[PDB]
Amino acid sequence: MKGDTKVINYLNKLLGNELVAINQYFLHARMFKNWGLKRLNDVEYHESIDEMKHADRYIERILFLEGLPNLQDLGKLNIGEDVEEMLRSDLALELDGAKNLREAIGYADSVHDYVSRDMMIEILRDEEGHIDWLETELDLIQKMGLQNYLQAQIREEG
Amino acid sequence: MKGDTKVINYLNKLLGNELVAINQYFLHARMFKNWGLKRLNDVEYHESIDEMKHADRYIERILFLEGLPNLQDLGKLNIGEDVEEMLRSDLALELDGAKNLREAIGYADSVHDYVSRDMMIEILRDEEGHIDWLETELDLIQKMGLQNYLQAQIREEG
Amino acid sequence: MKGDTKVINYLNKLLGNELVAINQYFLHARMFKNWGLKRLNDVEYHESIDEMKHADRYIERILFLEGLPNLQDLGKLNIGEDVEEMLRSDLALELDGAKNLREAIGYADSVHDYVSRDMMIEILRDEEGHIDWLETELDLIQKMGLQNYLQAQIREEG
Amino acid sequence: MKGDTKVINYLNKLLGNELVAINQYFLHARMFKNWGLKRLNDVEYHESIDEMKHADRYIERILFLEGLPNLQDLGKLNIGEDVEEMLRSDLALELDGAKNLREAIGYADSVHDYVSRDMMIEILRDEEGHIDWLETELDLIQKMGLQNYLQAQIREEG
Amino acid sequence: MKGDTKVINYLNKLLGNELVAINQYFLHARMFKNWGLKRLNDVEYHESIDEMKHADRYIERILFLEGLPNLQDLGKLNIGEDVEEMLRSDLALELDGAKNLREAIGYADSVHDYVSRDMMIEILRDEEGHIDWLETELDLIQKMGLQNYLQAQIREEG
Amino acid sequence: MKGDTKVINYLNKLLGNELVAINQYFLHARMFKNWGLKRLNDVEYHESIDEMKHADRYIERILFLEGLPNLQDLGKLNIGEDVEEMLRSDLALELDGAKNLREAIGYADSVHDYVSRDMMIEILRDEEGHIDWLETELDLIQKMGLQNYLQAQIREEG
Amino acid sequence: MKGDTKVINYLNKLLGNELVAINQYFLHARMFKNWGLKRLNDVEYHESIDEMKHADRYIERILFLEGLPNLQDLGKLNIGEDVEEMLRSDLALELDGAKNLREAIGYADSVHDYVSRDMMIEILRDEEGHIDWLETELDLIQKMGLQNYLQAQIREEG
Ligand code: HEM
Ligand code: HEM
Ligand code: HEM
Ligand code: HEM
Ligand SMILES: [Fe+3]
Ligand SMILES: [Fe+3]
Ligand SMILES: [Fe+3]
Ligand SMILES: [Fe+3]
Ligand SMILES: [Fe+3]
Ligand SMILES: [Fe+3]
Ligand SMILES: [Fe+3]
Ligand SMILES: [Fe+3]
Ligand SMILES: [Fe+3]
Ligand SMILES: [Fe+3]
Ligand SMILES: [Fe+3]
Ligand SMILES: [Fe+3]
Ligand SMILES: [Fe+3]
Ligand SMILES: [Fe+3]
Repeated sequence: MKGDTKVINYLNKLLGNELVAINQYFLHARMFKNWGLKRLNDVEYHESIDEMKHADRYIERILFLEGLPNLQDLGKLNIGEDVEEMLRSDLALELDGAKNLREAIGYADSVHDYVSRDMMIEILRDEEGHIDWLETELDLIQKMGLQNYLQAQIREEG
Repeated sequence: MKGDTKVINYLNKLLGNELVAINQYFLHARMFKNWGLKRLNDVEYHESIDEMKHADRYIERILFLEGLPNLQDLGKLNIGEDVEEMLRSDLALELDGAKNLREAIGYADSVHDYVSRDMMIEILRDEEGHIDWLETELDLIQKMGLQNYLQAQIREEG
Repeated sequence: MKGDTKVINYLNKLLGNELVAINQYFLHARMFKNWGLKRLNDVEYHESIDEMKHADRYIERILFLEGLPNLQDLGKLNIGEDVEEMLRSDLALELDGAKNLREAIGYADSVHDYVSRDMMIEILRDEEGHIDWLETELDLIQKMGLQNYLQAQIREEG
Repeated sequence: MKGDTKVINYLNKLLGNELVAINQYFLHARMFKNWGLKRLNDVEYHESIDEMKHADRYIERILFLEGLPNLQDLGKLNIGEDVEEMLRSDLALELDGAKNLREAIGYADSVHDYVSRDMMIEILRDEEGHIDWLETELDLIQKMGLQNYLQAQIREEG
Repeated sequence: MKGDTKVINYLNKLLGNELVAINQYFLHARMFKNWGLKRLNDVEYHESIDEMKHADRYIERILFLEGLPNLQDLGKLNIGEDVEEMLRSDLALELDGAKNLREAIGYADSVHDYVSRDMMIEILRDEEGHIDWLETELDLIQKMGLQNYLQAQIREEG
Repeated sequence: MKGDTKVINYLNKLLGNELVAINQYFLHARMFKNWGLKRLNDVEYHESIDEMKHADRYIERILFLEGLPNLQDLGKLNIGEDVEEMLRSDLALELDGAKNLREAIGYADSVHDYVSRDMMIEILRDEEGHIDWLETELDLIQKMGLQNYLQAQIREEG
Repeated sequence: MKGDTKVINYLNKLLGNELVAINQYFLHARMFKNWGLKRLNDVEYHESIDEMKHADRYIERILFLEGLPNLQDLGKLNIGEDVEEMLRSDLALELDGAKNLREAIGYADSVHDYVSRDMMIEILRDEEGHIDWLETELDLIQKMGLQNYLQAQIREEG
């Protein structure tokens, strides 16, 4: 079904966001794993998979809309060589993505692409979940100090 | 069954106590949850529910006694913006409630409202449980430091 | 995540609505129970619990949004000393709440707080359920007369 | 298999009858449901589905007979704004349908379309079931009064 | 609960759309079945049932909104005497329905009938599913030719 | 129980029809099987068995009616050396049988042998099933071509 | 454990190969899915996941070797707007990857990085599997024609 060009563009933009998150989240995860921070690996890993699913949703939607998914262009990744830096990177990435989503959502509404709008709101709902988690962890680092915090990541959370 | 006016008054007073505890305990719980202190959330939550049950007991008793439950008037809540402050608030709230209970109990005895008396003693038994827990937790914060204590609240206690 | 001030205000307003419903619905329930109207007790009770859940959703959202939940200020409760009066009170309360919701929803949309918007729409969906139920019951009182209607409430609906 | 034109015509006529019943029965059902008359909703609903099945039988038979099912032309629906009026409408609708069936059956016999005849007799058997139920219900309203009758429709019949 | 007149009108319009789809989808299904195209029968049948459910949702909503469902007026059906023609008819019907939905949705938003809006978006979500399916099938007819395509419909898809 | 002579005669005539169908259907089946057309073998086989059952019904009825079943006289079989020819043979055979049935049925009615009549109508119901299937298959051969059609007969239809 | 720089470089190169395959394979998959070619979707999807796993193996190895995984730089993707073109693209991609692997393997051997060598040989073993499948499929398109081939991709292979 032919979709709005501007909409399809937003979709690809959003898809681009996910593609970046996938890679960042995944690398961070294995870095945590490499460092022996199992708890953190599990989390990041999971979040990474969620972005993979969000991306799949985007790709399928664009395709349905008879558009062309853009997986070629990859945005800048901001790794970080320490736990807090990494969490702060993700956070920043998430905040930006949310920013784009809200813009895209408002647009879909005006062009009456309600099915795309709803999809994005669902994804936004998820993103805000990643946001909360990341902020809460960052706050804990500060509250209990890094050494205790890291001690808390060595074992998998049952 | 027509009950003693003075008794029904004590009941409503006690009910008022519970109504305040419900809200305080519940807010504190979600605040802990928001902060990532699962263990603390679970506890506060549970205690909050206990208050809700106590209140139900009160409401039903007053109604049986052909009185009028008072849910309109809500006492002052003392939140607190930090773990210890919050626990200290609850503690203070609990101590006061107990104080009222003892007064109410002694009164019910004199007016021969033994069934109300026994109910209140049961509830008192519970409250003192809340008291012990609270004191114990406050003592622990002091004993191991806040950073270790907080670190201990992150995971739910299986 | 820092949220829109105006939004957080609406949230607390809505939370205030629920807090009132919780108390009204709960008292009415036990009043019905006291009167031997099991069917009615079960219903009101259930509805009361739903408002408790709606309130929890509000509290957590405000907290996430780095705002301050308001459980201190309690609106006016309108009890009623008879079945129909009570149902009419609830109805009125529900209608007002819905009115506020629609206002809040429209606002969240404009400020692009889509996740809050969606939450509220879900809650609205529920509220309208309470509305339908209450109207339908009120219509039946009139249609079969009070004596038959009350006869219909003595036993729990399987 | 090429069928008798006149027969196929009767079939479509009968199909038309069913199409009307489907809509009437279904609307009445939801109206009852809307009014809180569960027992009545269940019944009407069920009857509505039966009509849908009858229609399917008709459609398939006409098609087999290499004819053209007529779903375009919809007869007059007679709703009714009250329980008895609605039941009386259905009754009237059913009586007419039966009238047509008998005519169609007698005709199929003469043209030797025995397989169509038998099908219709089966359907007739069903319709007369709808008839009995309807009459019985109308008689009951009269016998116990509308208020008692309505009171009896609130709960689903286990 | 009294609803917006204009909204109720859109609802009935949408209901009218479904009523047409029900009949078209159902007839096409049995036509496919008559032709020995099981796979196609199953699909159309299923889709037909979905429109029946969508219609039920509409009817109940209008009723709740204290409006009058319109099942009397039936739109034009466009059958088609061949597989592709039939699929193209459905497609066209679906596209139009979606067109109406988007209009209705945008309107409900402005009048603040958020619960109706959300319902419609859900239904729209479904409709677009029918759309995708129908386009994909039409594309396959062209890609593998009719004779192979029909060969592919004789057996039920497990 | 002594039955009408003329009726018993029709019965034997009908029995004769079945005896021919049994042999034709069975031979065709194994021919299909021999050719590797499993799907077709299964079908023909099944149909062949149905004829066998029909015959049993006839034999038992005639015997009950104190008549003499005629299994000695076997009508002309029309095999055919190709799929379509075979299906066309069966079709012709079925059409004739139906023709006889209708005649027999009408007769049983006049002589008041209602139990025989009903039996025959049941059997007729079955035969028309064989008819539909046969026509449908012949239509498909034409529609998709013989090569695609044959390709579709190789595997058993699960 | 500090690893050979040149080795780590090969690893990242190989990782880069996988990153490209992930995206290409995944997009192709959903494109097939969008087109209704389930069988093809399942395959591509699976292959896409394999690439994801291979990449994970690479990332973890580089990290262990105290190197820096490179997920930022994404090679050129060659989509293709038709089934054969897509399969040919993948094939080409796979052939190149294998080419790099063999080079990397031979190198690891000389530098005595046997554990990396073995890992790569395992991955190579997998890739050659992807290769065979691809060639086989391309050969089949040619052998049976595209129309028959496509017809064979519609249903998932149980
Ligand atoms: C601060 C406002 C309140 C909040 C946020 C709240 C919240 C809750 C929640 C979330 C539940 C669990 C619901 C479920 O999962 O099914 C619950 C249960 C309950 N609440 Fe409340 N509540 C509040 C006030 C009250 C009041 C005033 C009463 C009246 C005494 C009350 C009585 C109850 C009862 C009887 C239960 C059921 C516990 C059980 O299952 O045994 N609540 N509440
Ligand atoms: C007034 C319009 C109609 C409405 C509102 C309606 C509604 C429904 C609903 C809600 C169901 C149950 C679906 C489920 O839960 O899976 C159903 C089933 C069904 N309907 Fe309809 N329908 C309508 C018209 C028709 C027509 C015209 C036909 C064609 C004869 C038809 C044929 C069927 C059939 C065959 C079933 C399946 C029953 C079974 O499971 O055996 N309906 N309908
Ligand atoms: C042309 C000669 C016939 C052949 C080659 C034939 C073949 C068969 C075969 C292979 C079976 C399945 C046996 C099994 O696997 O259990 C069967 C079943 C049967 N046959 Fe025949 N048959 C013939 C004639 C007849 C006749 C003349 C009758 C009498 C009416 C008859 C009545 C039956 C019955 C009642 C069954 C059991 C059906 C069931 O499974 O419920 N057959 N036949
Ligand atoms: C083109 C971008 C990508 C897409 C669209 C994508 C998509 C997916 C999807 C949909 C799943 C299944 C999720 C589930 O159902 O739970 C998955 C699994 C997975 N992905 Fe990705 N992915 C992409 C890139 C990557 C990358 C770069 C990596 C890093 C090497 C990766 C690693 C994984 C892993 C390890 C799994 C789990 C497989 C298992 O369960 O064993 N993915 N992917
Ligand atoms: Fe995401
Ligand atoms: Fe995210
Ligand atoms: Fe208490
Ligand atoms: Fe307490
Ligand atoms: Fe609520
Ligand atoms: Fe409510
Ligand atoms: Fe009927
Ligand atoms: Fe009927
Ligand atoms: Fe629909
Ligand atoms: Fe549709
Ligand atoms: Fe037979
Ligand atoms: Fe036969
Ligand atoms: Fe690989
Ligand atoms: Fe590969």
